[PDB]
Amino acid sequence: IRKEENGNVTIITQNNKQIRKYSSTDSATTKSNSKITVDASFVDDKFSSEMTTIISLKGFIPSGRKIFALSKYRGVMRWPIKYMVDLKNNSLDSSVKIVDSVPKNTISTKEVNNTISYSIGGGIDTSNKASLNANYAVSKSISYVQPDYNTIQTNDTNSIASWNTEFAETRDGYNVNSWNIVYGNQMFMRSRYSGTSTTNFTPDYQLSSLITGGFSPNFGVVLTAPNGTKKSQIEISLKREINSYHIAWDTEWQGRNYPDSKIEETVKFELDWEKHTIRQIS
Ligand SMILES: [Zn+2]
Ligand SMILES: [Zn+2]
Ligand SMILES: [Zn+2]
Repeated sequence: IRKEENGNVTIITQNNKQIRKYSSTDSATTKSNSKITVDASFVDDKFSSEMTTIISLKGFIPSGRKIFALSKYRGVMRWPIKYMVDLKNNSLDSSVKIVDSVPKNTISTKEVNNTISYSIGGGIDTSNKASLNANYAVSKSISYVQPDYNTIQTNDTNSIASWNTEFAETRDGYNVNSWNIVYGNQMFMRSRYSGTSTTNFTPDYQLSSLITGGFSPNFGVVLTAPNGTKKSQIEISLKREINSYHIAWDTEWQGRNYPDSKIEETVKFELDWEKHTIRQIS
């Protein structure tokens, strides 16, 4: 397959048949300083019965971690047990559809690599693997990291694709279910007999970057639309759940994780299928 560049246009030729790809990028910042970036690739394929747009979602959700002493004998580490991302298609009434998305099902690897491949005619192939060793007319790579976390697709329909990236288990084998009758839950406990109430949490170099910094998701969807479609809408929601991991000293440190708070923010984007643009609206 031959491809050639012309700014935001890629002319793709495969066996006498030619298609075009138009790129559009928009960025938005939320009230709580979460970041969302959408890369839309509008495909123009006269040999396909409909219009196809591939959307790459890249974001940053701050961990919101805080460490403070309740007293000399009780310390608290607030941390993001769960990150949630929704891409909602608001135009199913106009028969605009999400026809595929990645990641699929559940992914547990520290590094996530997905691939969205388009074939002339409309065909779509989605892989939870990396590529790009195949001769697809258009392939889009998706990649992010999630040390100590897992990602599950909780919704996968024409109307919505949803992902939960939730804490799984520490390297030492502790999770939110761990309970030792003496030391309680020790998932983020640096030691059982040392440190102060704000000094005895797992050092930063031994915590997931999702806890020390934040989550940098990269997810993907594919939308289709009837040939004449001018505009459609999507909504992207970023959600973070914070928990409070308490350590309390009796004659040793005892650990316990409590629920705390949830923050959800939503950004709206309009797709102009004629001008090949994606713009935040509202
Ligand atoms: Zn077009
Ligand atoms: Zn699927
Ligand atoms: Zn605008």
